[PDB]
Amino acid sequence: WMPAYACQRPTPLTHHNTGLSEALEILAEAAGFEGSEGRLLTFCRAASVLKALPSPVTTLSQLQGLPHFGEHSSRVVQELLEHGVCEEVERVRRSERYQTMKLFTQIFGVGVKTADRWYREGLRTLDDLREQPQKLTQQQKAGLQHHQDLSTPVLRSDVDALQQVVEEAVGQALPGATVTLTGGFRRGKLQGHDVDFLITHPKEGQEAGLLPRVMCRLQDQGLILYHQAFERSFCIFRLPQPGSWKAVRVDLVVAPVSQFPFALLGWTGSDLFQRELRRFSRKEKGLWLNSHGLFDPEQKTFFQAASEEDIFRHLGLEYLPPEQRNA
DNA sequence: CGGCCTACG
DNA sequence: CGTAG
DNA sequence: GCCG
Ligand SMILES: [Mn+2]
Ligand SMILES: [Mn+2]
Ligand SMILES: [Mn+2]
Ligand SMILES: [Mn+2]
Ligand SMILES: [Mn+2]
Ligand SMILES: [Mn+2]
Ligand SMILES: [Mn+2]
Ligand SMILES: [Mn+2]
Ligand SMILES: [Mn+2]
Repeated sequence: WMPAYACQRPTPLTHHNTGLSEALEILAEAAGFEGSEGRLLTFCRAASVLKALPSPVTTLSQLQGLPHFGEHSSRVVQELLEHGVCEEVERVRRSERYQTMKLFTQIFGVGVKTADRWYREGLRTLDDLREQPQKLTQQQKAGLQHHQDLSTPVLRSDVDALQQVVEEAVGQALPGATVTLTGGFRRGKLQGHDVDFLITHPKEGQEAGLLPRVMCRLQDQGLILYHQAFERSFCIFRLPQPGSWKAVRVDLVVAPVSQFPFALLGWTGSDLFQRELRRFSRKEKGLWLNSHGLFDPEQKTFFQAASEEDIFRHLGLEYLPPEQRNA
């Protein structure tokens, strides 16, 4: 019944098994902190299966036959159903290691390997890092400086204001260029950790050199707190608010129009949906997918797509709109 | 046994 | 390494 | 951790 790849099934934003999926996602995050991407992926995939089910799981029997449920994930669910808590999950939650790794990796510019080195050196708080600025890259310094604002959910009103100023700068940089909201907001999320935008021009090649021109125009309007030929810019914007301002993470991506459906698909996510789609493409169809194209390595040709629908069709998949890609 | 997405900055 | 979805 |  339930397909094994997340790209083969609809996953809505609101689902019926949050308690169970949240517990499995804690274990997935902890697996990542200990350097096991494989265990992280299994726990994420198991959590995602539960998000696609039509009803609450109330009895362990309802897991039988589900993909990515084996002995470990099933026992977590059984303990949650039988007792309301999973001892392993609670032990991870309360551990100093998990809490500190979560704190550090949430900083823009810090991943697991950096966080783990700092943990091993005895560092535990954001003030600990601030007291040792020479150990920070420029990106990390920006992430730490703006950490409180970046921990505030981004709202739709923020998205709408940012889209206007990005459209203004893009139109000043290149007439006819377009701006498309991507990321979680395109999947219907009401909040986010950032705003993602994809920029193109209908005439192939006209977008060459665009992103530096857009960045210069935003900087001159005082809108940029942090950035840095390029085609992806992971920015922090100074977003005006009533009487003040707040820092907001914004990702700006430029693609030629030939690549636009592939970039739109990749940048709309979810992260797990796209990893699963790329895995499906290669392992089941023999085709190589990324945000630039879909390559047949035996004919040595790229699939020409005019839409996301075209890509799903070439992969033999039922089309899913963005709001059903919340894997 | 090994794979686990696949790029850019 | 970091970033992205 | 699960699976091809
Ligand atoms: Mn439902
Ligand atoms: Mn186990
Ligand atoms: Mn028990
Ligand atoms: Mn980080
Ligand atoms: Mn986003
Ligand atoms: Mn490129
Ligand atoms: Mn093995
Ligand atoms: Mn993301
Ligand atoms: Mn293992």
